[PDB]
Amino acid sequence: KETAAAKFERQHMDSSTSAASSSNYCNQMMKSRNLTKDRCKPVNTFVHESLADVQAVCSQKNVACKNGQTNCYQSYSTMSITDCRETGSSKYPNCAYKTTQANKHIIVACEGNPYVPVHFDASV
Ligand SMILES: Nc1ncnc2c1ncn2[C@@H]1O[C@H](COP(=O)(O)O)[C@@H](O)[C@H]1OP(=O)(O)O
Repeated sequence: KETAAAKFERQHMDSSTSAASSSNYCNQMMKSRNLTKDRCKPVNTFVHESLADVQAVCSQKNVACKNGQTNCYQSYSTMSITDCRETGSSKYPNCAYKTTQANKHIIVACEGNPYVPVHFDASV
């Protein structure tokens, strides 16, 4: 019975590397976090900041979500992240990804009580 909050941590939190993602980081992470079990999740971002810092974004700059909902929040500070994008030759169940490190502001959707991140919307 994985909560939405728990799912966000599994899909998007990676506080352990401080940001040193190898060219194979996404290939390994997308697999270890069970994001290529049913299919190849096209794109996914991992955040290498502390959990408290990412949770704090829910009290930061309120912005519109891409889907039009109003519960998205942009971090005031830039954060260490890694973007994973499926390559053009990626073939299930052998999903392949391009790993790209960056330092950008994250935009997350928040829900619940406590009010915590439940979806990763974008980086800017
Ligand atoms: N039930 C939902 N309500 C709102 N946003 C969603 C929901 N499920 C997924 N998302 C988010 O919508 C976008 C597209 O998702 P998908 O690829 O699964 O269709 C992603 O940012 C995803 O965030 P996340 O993957 O963090 O949940």
